[PDB]
Amino acid sequence: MPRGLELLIAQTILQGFDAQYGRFLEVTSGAQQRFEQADWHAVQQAMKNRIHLYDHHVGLVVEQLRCITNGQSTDAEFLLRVKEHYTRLLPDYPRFEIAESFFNSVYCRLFDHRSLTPERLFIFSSQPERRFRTIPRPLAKDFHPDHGWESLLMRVISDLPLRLHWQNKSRDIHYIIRHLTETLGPENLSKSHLQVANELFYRNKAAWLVGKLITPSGTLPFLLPIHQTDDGELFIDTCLTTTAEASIVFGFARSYFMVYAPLPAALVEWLREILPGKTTAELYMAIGCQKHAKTESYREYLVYLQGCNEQFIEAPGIRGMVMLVFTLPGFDRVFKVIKDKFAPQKEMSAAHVRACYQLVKEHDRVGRMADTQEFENFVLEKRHISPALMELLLQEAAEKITDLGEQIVIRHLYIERRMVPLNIWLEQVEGQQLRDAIEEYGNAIRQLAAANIFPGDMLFKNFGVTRHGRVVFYDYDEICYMTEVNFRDIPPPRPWYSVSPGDVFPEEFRHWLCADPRIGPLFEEMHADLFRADYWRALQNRIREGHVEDVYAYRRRQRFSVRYG
Amino acid sequence: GLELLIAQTILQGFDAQYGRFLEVTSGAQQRFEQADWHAVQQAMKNRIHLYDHHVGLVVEQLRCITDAEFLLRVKEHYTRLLPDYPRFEIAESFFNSVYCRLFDHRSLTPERLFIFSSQPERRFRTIPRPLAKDFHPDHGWESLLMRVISDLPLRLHWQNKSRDIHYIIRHLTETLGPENLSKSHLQVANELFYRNKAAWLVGKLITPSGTLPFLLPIHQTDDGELFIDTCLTTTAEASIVFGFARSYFMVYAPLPAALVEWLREILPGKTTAELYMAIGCQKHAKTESYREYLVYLQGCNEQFIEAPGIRGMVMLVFTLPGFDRVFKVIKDKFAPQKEMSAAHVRACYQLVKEHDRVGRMADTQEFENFVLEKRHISPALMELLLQEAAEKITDLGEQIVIRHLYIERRMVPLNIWLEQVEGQQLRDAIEEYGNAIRQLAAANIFPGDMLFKNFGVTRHGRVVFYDYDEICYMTEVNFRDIPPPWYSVSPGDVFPEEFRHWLCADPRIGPLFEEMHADLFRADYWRALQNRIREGHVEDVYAYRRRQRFSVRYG
Ligand SMILES: Nc1ncnc2c1ncn2[C@@H]1O[C@H](COP(=O)(O)OP(=O)(O)O)[C@@H](O)[C@H]1O
Ligand SMILES: Nc1ncnc2c1ncn2[C@@H]1O[C@H](COP(=O)(O)OP(=O)(O)O)[C@@H](O)[C@H]1O
Ligand SMILES: Nc1ncnc2c1ncn2[C@@H]1O[C@H](COP(=O)(O)O)[C@@H](O)[C@H]1O
Ligand SMILES: Nc1ncnc2c1ncn2[C@@H]1O[C@H](COP(=O)(O)O)[C@@H](O)[C@H]1O
Ligand SMILES: [Mn+2]
Ligand SMILES: [Mn+2]
Ligand SMILES: [Mn+2]
Ligand SMILES: [Mn+2]
Repeated sequence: MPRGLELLIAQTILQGFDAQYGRFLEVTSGAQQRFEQADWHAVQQAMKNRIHLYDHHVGLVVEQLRCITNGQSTDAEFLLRVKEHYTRLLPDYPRFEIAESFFNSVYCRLFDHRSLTPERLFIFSSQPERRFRTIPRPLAKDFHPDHGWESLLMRVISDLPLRLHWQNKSRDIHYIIRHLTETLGPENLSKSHLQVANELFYRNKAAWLVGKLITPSGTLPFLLPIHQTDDGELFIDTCLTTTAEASIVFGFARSYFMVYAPLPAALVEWLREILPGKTTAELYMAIGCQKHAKTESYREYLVYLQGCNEQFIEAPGIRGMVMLVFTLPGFDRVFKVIKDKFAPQKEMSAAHVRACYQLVKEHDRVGRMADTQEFENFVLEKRHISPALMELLLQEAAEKITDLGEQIVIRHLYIERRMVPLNIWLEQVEGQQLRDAIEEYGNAIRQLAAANIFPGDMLFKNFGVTRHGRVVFYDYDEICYMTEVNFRDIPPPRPWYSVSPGDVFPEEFRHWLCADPRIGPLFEEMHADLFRADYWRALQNRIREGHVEDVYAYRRRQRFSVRYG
Repeated sequence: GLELLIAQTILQGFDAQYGRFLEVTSGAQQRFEQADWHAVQQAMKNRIHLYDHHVGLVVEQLRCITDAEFLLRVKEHYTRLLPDYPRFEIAESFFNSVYCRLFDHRSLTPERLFIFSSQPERRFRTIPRPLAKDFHPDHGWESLLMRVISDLPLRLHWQNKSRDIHYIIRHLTETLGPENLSKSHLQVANELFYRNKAAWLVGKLITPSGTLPFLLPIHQTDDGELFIDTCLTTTAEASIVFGFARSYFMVYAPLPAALVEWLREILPGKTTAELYMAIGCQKHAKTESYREYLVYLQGCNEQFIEAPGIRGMVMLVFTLPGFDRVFKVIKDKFAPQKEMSAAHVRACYQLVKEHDRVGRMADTQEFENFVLEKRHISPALMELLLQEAAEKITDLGEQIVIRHLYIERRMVPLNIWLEQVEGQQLRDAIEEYGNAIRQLAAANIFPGDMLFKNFGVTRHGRVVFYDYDEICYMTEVNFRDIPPPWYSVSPGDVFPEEFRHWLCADPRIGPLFEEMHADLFRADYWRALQNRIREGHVEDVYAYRRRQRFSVRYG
């Protein structure tokens, strides 16, 4: 059959996705054991492995199509008929939204991400928003405080599958009660109850219980991060009940969660209540469905673009000397394209830059580096581009632009969450907002360093400030691993004094970072360590000794050991 | 008064320089014992840079101390400091380097600096401290080798001393026959030669018929026990271990010239410069190599010519017909295809110079203002020089000056070799070509433009990469599968399937490649290598045929 081939391909693609998501779940399933045996280097390798799964299976499916069709995998009318058959397979399939993403990826491979039209692939979903039926398996369990909250929480902690001893179980329970009472007041507390997700959300050294705390006045997040003693005993480090704290825990600058989710769209829907600020793409990316989040983000971009009456402009701030960065005035994302030629001092390849972006992508981002989404042959309407930006694009990125009459195609760019560059933020805020910004800036350095990321060019212009006031690094092309750096004490005179590649003089940092009397004093007060090579070496040594530094996705004040010790 | 102060400042600088050279070298044992392989790598980078640092310091000292006859008197005072001085040959090199910095490598004459040595050669004298120890088999060879192995200073336990000893006995017996073995002994150098993950015992195997190399490479278990991976007793094998395409050895040598002399008996093919460069005296090797060049030039009766093979589109390459080196100068303008800087090219040569060359990349010696006699230059080459390298040439009447060039050991370009060699020799060449790729890939070097014309074949048949300006790190590359039936490219993209067009177009060669190196056309193979690199693993590299490993030829 000519029609058999069309169906064989459609079933091949869908089979690939069946397997891909099955392997995604199998890797994720192993998060508990990795946590239980504190194999923190297995945890990090698992995040890289799971990140690579989708592209692998897309690749396999494409080579299968290549060998099966013997040429027609490039025929477009053929693959438009495959798409019709594939579309008709989706109404019964549970993960249909991601099945469309997987087909999209296969299509884009076949045609080098060219010729993307709404008829040839699922730029938009082919299925209605008719998915709110009662979930085949409950994804959460209700817990009411019929016998009070002490032995409510003592069942919840009891039902956890974790196979380790608790350091002091009821101590932690009382901590949680203190927080809940101080927050709701005893009367309302006894009226409210929990609905907690049945799967734990794992990240690095933490196992997060994620619930909804439903109260008279409304429903709130309920997050308990579970950590491990150096010995191997479990404790709950805190309790977060604000949407703001939850937004940060599920933040774009953190590694994705490892959470066993056979129906991700259902888990995504359930999370909306406690994450009302997140787009659908952001929620999918928070539970690890990164590639589907890409699909959803291009849709979010299209929605915004068509309803905005603004043009693309260069992003405000200090112009990059390797990246060209533009945005839409009201849009929450930036577009970053690598320049054709970098400043004449700078001897590095565009490929190095791309490699640094991939390094960040599969690293523990530790709440301090933004997630990026790489796009190839991104298409823009000429009419949507500021004349200022269009002139810039053709000066600096000409080799990456091709004309298509009323449109252009950018060969390669990254999409990143938009922030306020810190060099602008520090000119905008005073007193306490300014203190908190410098605290966060220095903490950004420290946490990246302890995670074996040396930021390289640490100037304020290379950090961004989020909606919740957090400082996040985004200039990735001078990153190196901490272990690759040679920290030295005496700064060179500023010829005959020997300095070799990889030499860093933290004492030199104070010249840039304390030049402004509004800022220096504050940096000195809180981050003087950052000017001592011995401090950096200490972090370097702990890293070489295999140690992995704890990271708290919330203020240190909120730790039970702190606010109640 | 200054003239003597200057001579003493320079000589003092060298005293410190070589002292710091030994101290970096001193730490090779501990680095090996604790398998700190990235410490090994950085110590090689550090030690390579030591000399230029100390020259820089001395030059800044001389500058702050603020004629032509003047510096002939500085040189005369310096010369008078040398007759007792033990490492005088390198002291002369160090003076030469200080002079060249002060004078931007201009006006180099035999009177103004030590183009040739000021002292009579001293290989006559008895070494003040023995550098090697004799070992006779009075109680047989089983407990001879257990004496040397026990006497080693290495502080680790052995996987199986007695096995490794038996292994070595098999080799010696199979090589000499039980009779010649009995009237034979070892003279083994007292310092181990450290390189990457190996500690080499280096000896002389003295037989009735003559003297032979005796090399035992000492390796480490993944857990940390010592074993001897083999025993090499041919000069050819020794020449390869000390080859121009391998990293220098780290070997404690208080009298480097004495060690060079001792090394001559084994390794009889190497120039003096090559022996100095094999034990890490890279800058002094440059001095000795310009002397070797001058010697050859005066006795040759031929002119400089463009080097045989495919003309380079970024480098211009010439040589002397009977000479063992090529000169490579960066072109003024590159072919319109290649979008790159002279600075990129210089950077890639610098990458290779301080990289573990892993036996697959040639060492280069950079020269500034290299002076040639016009009468020595072929009219063909002279036209090429002025067409392609005009900005780098200045006229000085009867001579020209090349601003910048690299000198490299000369080989037969592989595209020529493959037209010369057949059957088994041809199989061996393609085996080596693919292994050069593989070994470079595992060392995080992506060769870039891997066509045969960019590799050379050595005197001993080994394939060595020499086109450095398209090198990049494996970790910087994005290996991709080709979309079916053109398609274009994002930064770093490489399509290993495309290799087949170029590398298998010839029916004499392609088939042999598929047989032995089909992996190299599969994106999965390269991606696998990429990951092993990122997951921190460092690939073993054996400076000898895999067959010769004891675990293989005896297990
Ligand atoms: N996530 C972001 N949000 C807002 N602005 C950004 C973001 N990333 C980059 N920019 C802006 O683009 C510029 C260049 O970004 P950067 O990644 O630092 O490129 P380069 O390496 O060329 O300096 C910055 O100075 C800043 O103005
Ligand atoms: N070590 C060498 N031995 C012999 N010939 C060489 C050597 N290095 C370069 N060549 C010759 O010079 C040419 C250009 O060398 P290469 O380094 O590849 O320059 P390019 O980068 O311009 O290709 C080669 O095609 C070959 O003929
Ligand atoms: N240039 C592009 N324009 C719009 N969508 C794209 C583009 N490239 C990839 N995508 C979408 O991103 C998702 C993942 O693609 P890929 O990264 O190719 O696996 C799919 O939904 C694709 O259709
Ligand atoms: N252009 C040159 N011609 C001849 N010899 C040189 C040249 N440049 C450097 N040398 C020699 O190379 C050795 C090291 O020099 P340098 O690279 O300047 O440290 C010294 O013996 C120098 O005399
Ligand atoms: Mn920047
Ligand atoms: Mn940058
Ligand atoms: Mn070449
Ligand atoms: Mn080249």
